Amino acid sequence: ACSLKPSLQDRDLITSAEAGEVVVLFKVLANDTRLRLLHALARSGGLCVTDLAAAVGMKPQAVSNQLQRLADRRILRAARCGNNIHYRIVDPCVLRMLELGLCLIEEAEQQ
Amino acid sequence: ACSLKPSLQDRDLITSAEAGEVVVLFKVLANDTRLRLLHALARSGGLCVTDLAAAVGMKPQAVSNQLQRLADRRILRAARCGNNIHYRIVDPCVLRMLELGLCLIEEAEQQAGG
Repeated sequence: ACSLKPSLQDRDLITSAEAGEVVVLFKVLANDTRLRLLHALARSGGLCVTDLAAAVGMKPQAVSNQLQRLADRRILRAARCGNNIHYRIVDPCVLRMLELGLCLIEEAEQQ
Repeated sequence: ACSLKPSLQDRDLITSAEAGEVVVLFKVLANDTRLRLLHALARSGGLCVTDLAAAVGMKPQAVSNQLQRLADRRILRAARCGNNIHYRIVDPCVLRMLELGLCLIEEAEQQAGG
C-alpha cells in the first residue's frame, strides 16, 4: 500500500478545528465549475467576469454569483471599476491544492 | 503572490471530464470526520475500528460504518482475519492530498507565531 511521508509522521492528529478549516478549502474545490473557474483564473493570473465566463464556455450570469461567493470566502479578490469586476486568486492554499490536482491529471494521462 | 507554477501554466483549461475524477477526490476529503479518520490511519499505517475510534472522539459503530464506506469507494483496504478488521489507505491520491493539507495546517501555525 501507500505510506505517510516520513517527516509528516510526527505531527499530532489533526484536531476538529484544524480539519474544518482545510475542509472549507476541499469543499471549494469539490465542484467542477469552481475548479474550472479557479484553473482559468490561475493560468491568466486574473480576469474580468466577461473574459472568465468566456474561457470556461458559460454565460457571465451563470458564473457571476459563484465568483462573488468565492470573494466572500476570501479566496478571490474582486476589483470593481464601473461595471467591470476583475477577479484574481488571493488564497495560496487553494492554489497549491489546485496545482496538486493538475499534477494528478497529468499523471493520470501517464505523462 | 499567487501565481501558478510555471511547469503547469501550459496545460489547457481542465475539461469537465478531467474535473470529474479530481472532484471525487475532494468530495471524499471534504468532511471533518473523514479527514481525521484518514489522518489517524495514515499516522499508524492502519488500525482496527476500536483503536481508530479511540484515537478520534467517536463510537466504534459509527467509525465502523464510515470505514466500510471508504473501503466501498476503494479508498481503504479492509483486511479481515477472524473478527478483526484492519483498515489501511490504498488510494495514493487521497494520501498526497491529505499530506498537502497537513503541510498547510503546519505552515499556517508556524506563520502565526506557533
